[PDB]
Amino acid sequence: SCATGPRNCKDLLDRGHFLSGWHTIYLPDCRPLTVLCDMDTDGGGWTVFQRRMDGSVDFYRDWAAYKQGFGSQLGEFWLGNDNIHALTAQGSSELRTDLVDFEGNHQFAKYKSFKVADEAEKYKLVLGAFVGGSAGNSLTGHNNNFFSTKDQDNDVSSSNCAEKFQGAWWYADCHASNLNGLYLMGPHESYANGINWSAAKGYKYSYKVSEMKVRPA
Ligand SMILES: CC(=O)N[C@@H]1[C@@H](O)[C@@H](O)[C@@H](CO)O[C@@H]1O
Ligand SMILES: [Ca+2]
Repeated sequence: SCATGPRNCKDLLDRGHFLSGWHTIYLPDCRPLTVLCDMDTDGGGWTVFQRRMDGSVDFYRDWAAYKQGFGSQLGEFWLGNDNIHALTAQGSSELRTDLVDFEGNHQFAKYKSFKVADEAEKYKLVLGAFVGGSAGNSLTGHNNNFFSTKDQDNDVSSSNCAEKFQGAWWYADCHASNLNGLYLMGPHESYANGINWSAAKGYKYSYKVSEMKVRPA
């Protein structure tokens, strides 16, 4: 039940669940949700809300799709903006971004706090201090920006960044990171429309694996 159940993946780690996988947790309003726990990376206990690996799932989707979530437990997914708000409402959550290139190199970025607001505030990004990591810092530039999709433009550009750049993100004018962009498979000639993290591999290289995840601070 909600009374005795886990709130997040750290609670599950503490209860002796040591392998990564899908588990039921209870949101602050006691609604049950099935989530992916990363128990292996950097001490474990992370709740994963985005995962790319192979380009099998189309990420160029509308407001509705990003609001509710889409994809597969067996592969690539976005957990859903309503879900991500709920998960980050209580206490304080640290953010980790894990990346792998096609040459086999693993890179990461960590932030000391992370929250997204409710739909009334367009799922606005509230981001704390950059801690470090081999991937460098390409998200601070997005702090305090609304979320935008192709059919709903909340960015700070006279243009439509989500359409430019073929993704969905807390776009500014327009981005330093674009992890929901096209699965372009390494180097690409088109500018800034792939799975890009500009502080590491720049605007013309699309990563093999991307993963975004949270843990109580
Ligand atoms: C993709 C994106 O937004 N790229 C911009 C680019 O268009 C230009 O404005 C530059 C100037 O500092 O800053 C970024 O690299
Ligand atoms: Ca705009």
